[PDB]
Amino acid sequence: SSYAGPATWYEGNVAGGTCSFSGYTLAPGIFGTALTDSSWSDAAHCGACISVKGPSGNSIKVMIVDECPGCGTNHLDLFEDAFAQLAATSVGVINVDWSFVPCGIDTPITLKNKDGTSAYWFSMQVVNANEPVASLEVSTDGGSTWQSTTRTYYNYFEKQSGFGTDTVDVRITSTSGATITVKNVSCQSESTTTASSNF
Repeated sequence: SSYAGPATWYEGNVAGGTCSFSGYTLAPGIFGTALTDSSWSDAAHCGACISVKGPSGNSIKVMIVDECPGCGTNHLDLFEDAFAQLAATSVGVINVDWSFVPCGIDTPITLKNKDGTSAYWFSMQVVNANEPVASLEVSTDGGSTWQSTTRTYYNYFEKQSGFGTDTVDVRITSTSGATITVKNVSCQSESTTTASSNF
Protein backbone atom coordinates (compact mmCIF):
# COMPACT_ATOMS: atom_id res chain seq x y z
CA SER A 1 0.00 0.00 0.00
CA SER A 2 1.34 3.41 -1.05
CA TYR A 3 0.88 6.74 0.73
CA ALA A 4 1.05 10.29 -0.60
CA GLY A 5 1.85 13.21 1.64
CA PRO A 6 4.21 16.04 2.50
CA ALA A 7 7.76 15.55 3.63
CA THR A 8 9.59 18.21 5.60
CA TRP A 9 13.05 17.85 7.12
CA TYR A 10 14.80 18.20 10.45
CA GLU A 11 18.24 17.64 11.93
CA GLY A 12 17.46 14.04 12.80
CA ASN A 13 17.76 12.07 15.99
CA VAL A 14 18.60 8.37 15.83
CA ALA A 15 20.18 8.01 19.26
CA GLY A 16 17.47 9.86 21.15
CA GLY A 17 14.35 9.59 18.98
CA THR A 18 11.00 8.16 20.04
CA CYS A 19 12.10 4.69 18.90
CA SER A 20 14.94 4.88 21.47
CA PHE A 21 17.59 3.48 19.10
CA SER A 22 20.49 4.49 21.34
CA GLY A 23 23.73 3.02 20.04
CA TYR A 24 22.39 2.14 16.57
CA THR A 25 23.98 3.35 13.33
CA LEU A 26 21.87 3.33 10.18
CA ALA A 27 22.85 0.80 7.51
CA PRO A 28 24.66 2.19 4.44
CA GLY A 29 22.28 4.01 2.13
CA ILE A 30 19.40 3.98 4.63
CA PHE A 31 18.52 7.46 5.87
CA GLY A 32 16.52 8.43 8.93
CA THR A 33 13.00 9.78 9.16
CA ALA A 34 10.38 10.67 11.70
CA LEU A 35 6.79 9.53 11.11
CA THR A 36 3.77 11.63 12.04
CA ASP A 37 2.44 10.78 15.48
CA SER A 38 -1.00 10.36 13.86
CA SER A 39 0.31 6.98 12.64
CA TRP A 40 2.51 6.07 15.60
CA SER A 41 0.52 3.01 16.75
CA ASP A 42 2.57 2.48 19.92
CA ALA A 43 5.90 2.19 18.08
CA ALA A 44 4.60 -0.42 15.61
CA HIS A 45 6.58 1.19 12.77
CA CYS A 46 9.85 1.76 14.65
CA GLY A 47 12.72 0.41 12.59
CA ALA A 48 10.49 -0.15 9.57
CA CYS A 49 11.90 0.91 6.22
CA ILE A 50 10.10 2.99 3.62
CA SER A 51 10.82 3.73 -0.03
CA VAL A 52 10.23 7.46 -0.58
CA LYS A 53 9.80 8.86 -4.10
CA GLY A 54 10.34 12.59 -4.54
CA PRO A 55 9.17 15.15 -7.09
CA SER A 56 12.05 14.46 -9.50
CA GLY A 57 11.01 10.81 -9.70
CA ASN A 58 13.98 9.32 -7.83
CA SER A 59 13.69 7.41 -4.56
CA ILE A 60 15.51 6.84 -1.28
CA LYS A 61 15.24 4.27 1.47
CA VAL A 62 14.56 5.59 4.97
CA MET A 63 14.07 3.99 8.38
CA ILE A 64 11.54 5.25 10.92
CA VAL A 65 13.49 6.19 14.07
CA ASP A 66 11.46 9.03 15.58
CA GLU A 67 7.97 10.50 15.73
CA CYS A 68 6.86 13.86 14.38
CA PRO A 69 4.29 15.47 16.72
CA GLY A 70 3.87 18.55 14.49
CA CYS A 71 3.15 16.58 11.30
CA GLY A 72 -0.14 16.00 9.50
CA THR A 73 -1.59 12.92 7.85
CA ASN A 74 1.00 10.67 6.13
CA HIS A 75 3.62 13.29 6.92
CA LEU A 76 7.30 12.38 7.11
CA ASP A 77 9.95 14.54 8.77
CA LEU A 78 12.97 13.35 6.79
CA PHE A 79 16.48 13.71 8.09
CA GLU A 80 18.19 16.66 6.39
CA ASP A 81 20.48 14.46 4.29
CA ALA A 82 17.54 12.30 3.17
CA PHE A 83 15.56 15.34 2.02
CA ALA A 84 18.63 16.63 0.14
CA GLN A 85 18.58 13.52 -2.07
CA LEU A 86 15.04 14.42 -3.21
CA ALA A 87 15.14 18.24 -3.40
CA ALA A 88 17.22 21.19 -2.32
CA THR A 89 16.73 21.61 1.43
CA SER A 90 15.82 25.28 0.85
CA VAL A 91 12.54 24.01 -0.64
CA GLY A 92 11.49 23.06 2.90
CA VAL A 93 8.61 20.74 1.98
CA ILE A 94 7.92 18.42 -0.96
CA ASN A 95 5.19 16.00 -1.96
CA VAL A 96 6.31 12.37 -1.77
CA ASP A 97 4.89 8.92 -2.42
CA TRP A 98 6.01 6.24 -0.01
CA SER A 99 5.47 2.61 0.93
CA PHE A 100 6.83 0.16 3.47
CA VAL A 101 9.64 -2.08 2.16
CA PRO A 102 12.17 -4.58 3.52
CA CYS A 103 15.29 -2.71 4.55
CA GLY A 104 17.80 -4.75 2.55
CA ILE A 105 19.89 -5.31 5.70
CA ASP A 106 22.03 -8.46 5.59
CA THR A 107 23.59 -8.32 9.05
CA PRO A 108 21.93 -9.91 12.11
CA ILE A 109 19.40 -8.54 14.55
CA THR A 110 20.68 -7.32 17.94
CA LEU A 111 18.71 -7.28 21.21
CA LYS A 112 19.29 -4.39 23.64
CA ASN A 113 18.13 -4.28 27.27
CA LYS A 114 16.94 -0.95 28.63
CA ASP A 115 18.89 0.69 31.45
CA GLY A 116 17.83 -0.80 34.79
CA THR A 117 16.35 -4.15 33.69
CA SER A 118 16.75 -7.33 35.76
CA ALA A 119 14.80 -10.43 36.80
CA TYR A 120 12.35 -7.89 38.27
CA TRP A 121 11.72 -5.83 35.09
CA PHE A 122 12.06 -6.99 31.48
CA SER A 123 12.42 -4.34 28.77
CA MET A 124 14.15 -5.22 25.53
CA GLN A 125 14.50 -3.55 22.13
CA VAL A 126 14.90 -5.24 18.74
CA VAL A 127 17.63 -3.52 16.71
CA ASN A 128 18.57 -3.81 13.02
CA ALA A 129 15.56 -5.91 11.99
CA ASN A 130 15.14 -6.16 8.23
CA GLU A 131 11.33 -6.28 8.44
CA PRO A 132 9.02 -4.68 11.02
CA VAL A 133 8.61 -6.46 14.36
CA ALA A 134 5.18 -7.78 15.35
CA SER A 135 6.06 -9.20 18.78
CA LEU A 136 8.77 -10.26 21.19
CA GLU A 137 8.19 -13.29 23.43
CA VAL A 138 10.26 -14.61 26.32
CA SER A 139 10.82 -18.19 27.50
CA THR A 140 12.21 -19.25 30.87
CA ASP A 141 11.86 -22.97 30.09
CA GLY A 142 13.91 -23.43 26.92
CA GLY A 143 11.05 -22.83 24.51
CA SER A 144 8.45 -25.09 26.07
CA THR A 145 6.32 -21.96 26.61
CA TRP A 146 6.48 -18.41 25.21
CA GLN A 147 5.36 -15.46 27.34
CA SER A 148 4.01 -12.22 25.89
CA THR A 149 5.39 -8.70 26.29
CA THR A 150 3.92 -5.26 25.57
CA ARG A 151 5.58 -2.79 23.21
CA THR A 152 5.77 0.66 24.78
CA TYR A 153 5.30 3.96 22.96
CA TYR A 154 9.10 4.28 23.05
CA ASN A 155 9.82 0.95 21.34
CA TYR A 156 10.75 -1.39 24.17
CA PHE A 157 9.06 -4.76 24.63
CA GLU A 158 8.35 -4.83 28.33
CA LYS A 159 7.06 -6.95 31.20
CA GLN A 160 6.73 -5.06 34.45
CA SER A 161 7.75 -7.16 37.48
CA GLY A 162 9.95 -9.22 35.17
CA PHE A 163 10.22 -12.89 34.32
CA GLY A 164 12.18 -13.88 37.42
CA THR A 165 15.45 -15.00 35.78
CA ASP A 166 18.70 -13.39 34.66
CA THR A 167 18.78 -15.28 31.35
CA VAL A 168 15.95 -16.08 28.92
CA ASP A 169 15.34 -17.24 25.38
CA VAL A 170 13.78 -14.61 23.10
CA ARG A 171 11.50 -15.15 20.10
CA ILE A 172 11.03 -12.26 17.66
CA THR A 173 8.13 -12.39 15.20
CA SER A 174 8.07 -10.18 12.11
CA THR A 175 4.89 -8.66 10.73
CA SER A 176 4.73 -11.56 8.24
CA GLY A 177 4.82 -14.15 11.04
CA ALA A 178 8.43 -15.22 10.47
CA THR A 179 10.28 -15.99 13.70
CA ILE A 180 13.84 -15.76 14.95
CA THR A 181 14.73 -17.35 18.29
CA VAL A 182 17.78 -16.21 20.26
CA LYS A 183 18.89 -18.49 23.08
CA ASN A 184 20.57 -17.62 26.38
CA VAL A 185 19.96 -13.86 26.28
CA SER A 186 21.00 -11.95 29.38
CA CYS A 187 18.44 -9.53 30.82
CA GLN A 188 21.20 -7.59 32.59
CA SER A 189 20.75 -3.82 32.49
CA GLU A 190 21.97 -2.33 29.18
CA SER A 191 23.36 -5.66 27.94
CA THR A 192 23.16 -6.57 24.26
CA THR A 193 23.06 -9.90 22.42
CA THR A 194 23.50 -10.45 18.68
CA ALA A 195 21.31 -12.99 16.89
CA SER A 196 22.49 -15.37 14.17
CA SER A 197 20.15 -14.15 11.42
CA ASN A 198 17.69 -11.51 10.25
CA PHE A 199 14.32 -11.46 8.49
